[PDB]
Amino acid sequence: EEIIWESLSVDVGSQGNPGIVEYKGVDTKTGEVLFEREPIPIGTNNMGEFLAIVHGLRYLKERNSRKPIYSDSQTAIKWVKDKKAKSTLVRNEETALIWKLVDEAEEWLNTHTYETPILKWQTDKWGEIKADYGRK
RNA sequence: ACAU
DNA sequence: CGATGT
Ligand SMILES: [K+]
Ligand SMILES: [K+]
Ligand SMILES: [K+]
Ligand SMILES: [Mg+2]
Ligand SMILES: [Mg+2]
Repeated sequence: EEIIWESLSVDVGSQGNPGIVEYKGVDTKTGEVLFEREPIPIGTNNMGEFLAIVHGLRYLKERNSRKPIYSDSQTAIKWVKDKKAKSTLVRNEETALIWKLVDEAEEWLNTHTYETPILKWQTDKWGEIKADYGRK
């Protein structure tokens, strides 16, 4: 089982969980940063991992790329497959933004098609995903 | 247990 | 040590 180097890797970063959430996508081979989301003041790790995958799908579709996406998040991979982010985060004024983005990401999934493989990055074999924030 |  | 999730 080998790394598919012609791929996009994504990952969340946070200050607290729940806390300030951001995410980014990088070229797995080179580490080049292809997109970075502006920090969101309150979210969860899994909401961020979900948004990162969906952004990756939208990024690749816009560019007519068939590359797969790596994610280290078992949860977010499942949520994307299901087209449903099963977060426990309370909905209130301070979580409104992240929930708006999660709702809109789900909506995008429900109105678009893709063949992009969404693959588990095997951290136990390969070390940290290339999109990692180096904060742990 | 597993993944974050 | 704590949290988010299956
Ligand atoms: K990190
Ligand atoms: K990890
Ligand atoms: K647990
Ligand atoms: Mg991750
Ligand atoms: Mg990481």
